Amino acid sequence: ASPFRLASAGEISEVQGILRTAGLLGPEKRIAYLGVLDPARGAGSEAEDRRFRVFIHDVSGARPQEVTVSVTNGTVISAVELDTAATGELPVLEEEFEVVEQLLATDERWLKALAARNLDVSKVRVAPLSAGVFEYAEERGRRILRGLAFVQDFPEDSAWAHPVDGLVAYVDVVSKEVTRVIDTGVFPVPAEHGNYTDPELTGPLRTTQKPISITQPEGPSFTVTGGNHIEWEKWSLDVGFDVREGVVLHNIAFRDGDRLRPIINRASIAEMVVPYGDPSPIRSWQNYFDTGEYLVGQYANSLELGCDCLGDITYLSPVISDAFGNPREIRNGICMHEEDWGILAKHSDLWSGINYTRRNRRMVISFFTTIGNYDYGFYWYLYLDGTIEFEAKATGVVFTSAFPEGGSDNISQLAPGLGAPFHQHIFSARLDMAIDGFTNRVEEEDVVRQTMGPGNERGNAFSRKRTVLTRESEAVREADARTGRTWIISNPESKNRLNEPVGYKLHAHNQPTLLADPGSSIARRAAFATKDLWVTRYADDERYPTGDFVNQHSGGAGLPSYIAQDRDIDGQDIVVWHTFGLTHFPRVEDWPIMPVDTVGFKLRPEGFFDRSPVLDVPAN
Amino acid sequence: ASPFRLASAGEISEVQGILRTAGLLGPEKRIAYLGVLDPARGAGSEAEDRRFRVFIHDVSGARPQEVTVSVTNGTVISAVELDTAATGELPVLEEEFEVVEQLLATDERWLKALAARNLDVSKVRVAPLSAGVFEYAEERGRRILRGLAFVQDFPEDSAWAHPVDGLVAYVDVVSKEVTRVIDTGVFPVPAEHGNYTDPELTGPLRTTQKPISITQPEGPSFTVTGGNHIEWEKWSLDVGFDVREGVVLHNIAFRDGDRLRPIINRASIAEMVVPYGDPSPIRSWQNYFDTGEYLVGQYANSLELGCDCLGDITYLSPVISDAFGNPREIRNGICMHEEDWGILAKHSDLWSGINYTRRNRRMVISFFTTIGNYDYGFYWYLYLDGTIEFEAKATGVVFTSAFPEGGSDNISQLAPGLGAPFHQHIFSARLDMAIDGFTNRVEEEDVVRQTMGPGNERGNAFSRKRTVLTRESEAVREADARTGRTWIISNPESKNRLNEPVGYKLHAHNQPTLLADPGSSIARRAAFATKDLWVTRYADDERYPTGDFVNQHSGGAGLPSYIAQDRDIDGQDIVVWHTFGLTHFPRVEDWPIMPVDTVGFKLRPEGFFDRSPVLDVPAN
Ligand SMILES: [Cu+2]
Ligand SMILES: [Cu+2]
Repeated sequence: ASPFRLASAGEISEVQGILRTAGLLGPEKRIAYLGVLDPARGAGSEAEDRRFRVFIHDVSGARPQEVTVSVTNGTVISAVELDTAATGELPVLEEEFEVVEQLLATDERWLKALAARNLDVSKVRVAPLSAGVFEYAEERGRRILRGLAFVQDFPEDSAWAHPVDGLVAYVDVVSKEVTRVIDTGVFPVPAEHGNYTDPELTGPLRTTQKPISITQPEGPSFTVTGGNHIEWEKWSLDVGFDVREGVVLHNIAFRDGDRLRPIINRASIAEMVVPYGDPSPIRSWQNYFDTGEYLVGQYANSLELGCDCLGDITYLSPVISDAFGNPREIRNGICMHEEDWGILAKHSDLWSGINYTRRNRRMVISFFTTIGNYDYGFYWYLYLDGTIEFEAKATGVVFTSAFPEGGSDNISQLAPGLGAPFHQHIFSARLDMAIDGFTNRVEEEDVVRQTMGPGNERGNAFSRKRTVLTRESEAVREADARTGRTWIISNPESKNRLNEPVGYKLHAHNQPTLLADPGSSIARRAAFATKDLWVTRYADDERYPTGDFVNQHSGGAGLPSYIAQDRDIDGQDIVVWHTFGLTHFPRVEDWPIMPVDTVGFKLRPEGFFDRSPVLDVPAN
Repeated sequence: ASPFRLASAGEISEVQGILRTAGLLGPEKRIAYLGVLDPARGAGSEAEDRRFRVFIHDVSGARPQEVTVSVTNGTVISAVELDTAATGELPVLEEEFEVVEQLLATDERWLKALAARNLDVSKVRVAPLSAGVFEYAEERGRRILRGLAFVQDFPEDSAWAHPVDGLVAYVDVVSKEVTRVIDTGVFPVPAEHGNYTDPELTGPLRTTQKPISITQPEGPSFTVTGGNHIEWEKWSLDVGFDVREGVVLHNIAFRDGDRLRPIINRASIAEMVVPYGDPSPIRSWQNYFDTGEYLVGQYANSLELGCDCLGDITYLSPVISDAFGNPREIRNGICMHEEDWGILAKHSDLWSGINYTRRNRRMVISFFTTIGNYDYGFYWYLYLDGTIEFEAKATGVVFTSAFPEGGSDNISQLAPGLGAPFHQHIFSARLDMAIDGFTNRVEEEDVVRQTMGPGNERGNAFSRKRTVLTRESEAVREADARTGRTWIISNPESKNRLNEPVGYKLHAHNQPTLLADPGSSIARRAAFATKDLWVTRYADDERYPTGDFVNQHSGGAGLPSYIAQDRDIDGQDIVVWHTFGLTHFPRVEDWPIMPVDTVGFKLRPEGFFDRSPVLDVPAN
């Protein structure tokens, strides 16, 4: 019944039949993206119209199309041919990955480079990686992948332990031509294995860990209705899933007494870029846009009870489409549970003799994805006190290279002859704000130091200042940890009982932003990553910080072009885009499989409530 | 047996007996501090000689004494008379707090001030606060407390809801004389109650929270031997307790195969300061040195099972001395338990076909203290992967004032007429490092951005730089979040298998440091708080960043005096002092009782191990 329900297998099958009958899904077509569209802005929108947006690829070389379908009326709403040399290529297809290694295996330059290094071609795995846009004019308008080679000594071997440095190949996966094979010189292939389930490497397994039993004897405190609507501890929201973005949170609201108060209309991680900082021509082109180029939702793991998710777990199994329009279920792809979160508030008062302690809890919504060697966990948290928090967890296997004799300023050594180039993992959170409604504004809050003198005779005073961001041209902001800079999203028309506008405060981790030179290709295509905070006026077609078609787009798409419109954002329908990330200089302890490292952000109420919202939590 | 065992009741009783026999603890004497001394540097030393340090106050006004005794030999080792006008007053005694309200209730100036406000003296509570050093010459060499008043409407009322602004009194607690009563004018006393257990303010309690049960059917995975020696998942340490610093960690080591490897010799929170930034003369003197002036261990709570500490809890009950030398047990004052901590490492490999998931856990050592309106939790965490983390949790009731008509730049409004002055909560971590032994050094690590051009033709490279701190004069460092700055403590004489010095990396939160003007009294007394990192050469008498006697002591002791020795710290026995804090602009949601906010730091291995140290964790 809800317009925000998860897509069903039936809806996807109905989309496939509609496209096929319209002549848009023949043998030479592939679906590169399929997803449901959000309802348009309308507080009276009640007529059910489930629409899907589809990117259709053509393997014979015809121009691709963007199609919008109504599953409701069974009609094609629009269909436009795309000029990819202008607006960018479609996302990478899972079936194009295997093609790279197959084509190189019969290419004579590739075989000769392998022969010089005495490598069996049957043992050489190729990582197929996105191409980017650099100085090669012949790749414009063509779908290119670039390949790096790794040796797999046997079928169960971890190939990441054995990079083949000095070698890279470019492949046109449409015409199936190897365009270039570049051999910069022979490097020894590192010999130690990295097999983290080999008893030879692990040693005897620990027998010292005792079980921790987390049970909910009366079931969980949250309810799920209509498939994906959660109610928990005065929170209300809908859990969506998109094949590009992954888990998406809709309609986050909080019941304050007898009022359901909106906070966030839509929350998602709308891009994620992994730029490498090794100047070697073998890797200086390497930049993953995991969300925009690869689609992180389509690689979500099925999550195992007790291993991946511990406690009383409620699962969602979302449906996506395969490349032919068949529905595919990601069984146990989203975990939902609550967990204890320690002390919430505590005071023992000498004067009143009252001793008071209450415990905190958080609601957790999570999924995990695997893109090649990397694995990323996406965690959304809701706390009793109104805090909302996101956390990314990075693990998997680091990407490797040779470690050069004489060292490197841009690569860490992990094992004899084995290196790991420096890189970053940078996320963009898109937060379509709705603090008590859609009339919102953003203020930047800095700490203000004061000088000893008149009115500050003892030199103890300090203060704070707030600056309203009024237009998009002034709403590109950077962090300043030294002055405790935060950002407040308020509703100037909804006041608390002290007649102050209600608000929420964004707390960033203040990690470094994109380190690449400003003139570089990655700084142009990942412009969002150069600044900590962006604010735009809402528009329904401004969805991703990097534009709709990220793969092999020349740059400038997404946020820099949106911001150029210089729209009013002072008491308007606005969207907050927060950049945050990890700068990873790999350490020996990250090898051969990396312990989790985390980064995130959180939002806390700032005069949104008239007093603490957890006074009604029982002692238990 | 172990020289780091907790002080026993018998030892404290013996100190009492020894001081009495020596004529140092007659009826007019009071114990203001009593603590066990750590063994001096020496592998062998005195078989065991348990020594105790005592500060002895005299209630007839005679000069106090610092005394060291050996409980083993039954002897006084040294006893020195203190000139408190020069070196500082002793910490505040618990029995002195009660003096203040009782003395004011008979003072004609105080009664006249309350009569002017139509207040009944029998309902006026006085918060007795540390005095600091300002422009009052008659206070030099006297023990002074300052009092701020709050109305309690009935015996169970929260007095913090009803501050009596415009009024402050100064009291000599030894001669029992009210030195000054200052009245800057009548403010309305805020009328709303702040009683967070009153059903009329909480409303009906929630019935929606279902139980979370956390059990360990085979018991915990750690062992406790010798009363306070912990072994847990390759970690080894001794948990100490001191009445000034609270929980102290000794001898933190990690068993790496055959070898027990030292990491940290002694870890403590060695000072904490809470400065207020309201320039009103009623409060511009307000700064708490909770550790140095009040002794935070003295006010440790007894922690309730299932409420304060949830799960399979092992308790320690430390023993301290009262003001007369009798042992007092802080029952269930320390909780110790292990917690599940989500995913440790995870990878699904396409090429090998192996799926791999491991879970993380942490060991938690915690205590809570209550000082007036404030409650602080101190948590130390040890993780499976070698990470060490500290977290402070701040809750309780915010300190209040009137909210002036027309507003304030230095005070938040919480309720009609009720204000909360801006303030900070700043901690100093003293980390006596011992990375694989005592030969250590600190490097400051910054990210290095690189310009596009020769050798970096695509503008993607970035790097890092490390700067060795070689002398104490250059070891006073500030954060730089923009350049990702961290600090590495390494042992230049212990190399990993890649022939690199083993190390640990300090990750700060990069919160603002002390905001007060550099010429202010608080900036001089809390000089440690103005910089993020200090490194000193180890010395037995350099224990606290503010010095031994903080109460009513001007600047001239502590970290700035230590650093002036300019000693060699490059490959020596060194101590890291890390400043970190919260800057608190109170919000409406902090009233009437504050939900927990947090700050901390962590240390992670950086080439300390030869590979990941958690390959031998089993799959459950
Ligand atoms: Cu990484
Ligand atoms: Cu505070």
